[PDB]
Amino acid sequence: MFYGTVSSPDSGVYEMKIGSIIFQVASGDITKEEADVIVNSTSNSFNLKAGVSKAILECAGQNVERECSQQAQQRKNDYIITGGGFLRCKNIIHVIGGNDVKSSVSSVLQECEKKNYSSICLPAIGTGNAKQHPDKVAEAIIDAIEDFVQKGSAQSVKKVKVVIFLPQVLDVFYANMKKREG
Ligand SMILES: CNC(=O)Nc1cccc(-c2ccnc(C)n2)c1
Ligand SMILES: [Cl-]
Ligand SMILES: [Cl-]
Repeated sequence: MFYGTVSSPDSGVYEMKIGSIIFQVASGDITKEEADVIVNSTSNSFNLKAGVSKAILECAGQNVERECSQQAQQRKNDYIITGGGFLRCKNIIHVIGGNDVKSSVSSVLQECEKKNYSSICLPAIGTGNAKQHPDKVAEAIIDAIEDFVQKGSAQSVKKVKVVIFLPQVLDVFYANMKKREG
């Protein structure tokens, strides 16, 4: 009831509509992207510096690292929202890589509607240090977006892009898109 056709608008980029949202995947360095929100896949202490989290915390800078540790000591958080630091975004949302990926993406979408944001960029959450399987992660990310659209919750959010470090993981996302296509 929601899926459009899969195509390639630019070299190495693949896209399809999911209701009112354009869903895109590409390989590359997420720290070079511009979006209202960039997502970090981190540990339950919000201080992982390995895999994509290393690059995100290094490029964001020490004020963002300090925001993370300040919030982590205040309460038990499922995820935290910080400034963008020196990344090209308005906020970073730091999710726990080992948590249920569908739940994490649903939370990101809801927080972006609360701020009237239009664009999101995320990694293949959980496929690094957490060692969740890439097929299960792709299925969960796309299921979260489908549920958000089905409930009529997409109003401000218009574009969700997954920028993936390993080309072999991109291939798994593309196959999942083709399974769903209208
Ligand atoms: C959430 N997925 C990952 O963390 N995946 C993953 C796997 C292997 C390496 C990297 C990575 C990314 C940027 N910088 C560096 C030094 N390493 C990322
Ligand atoms: Cl991870
Ligand atoms: Cl990734």
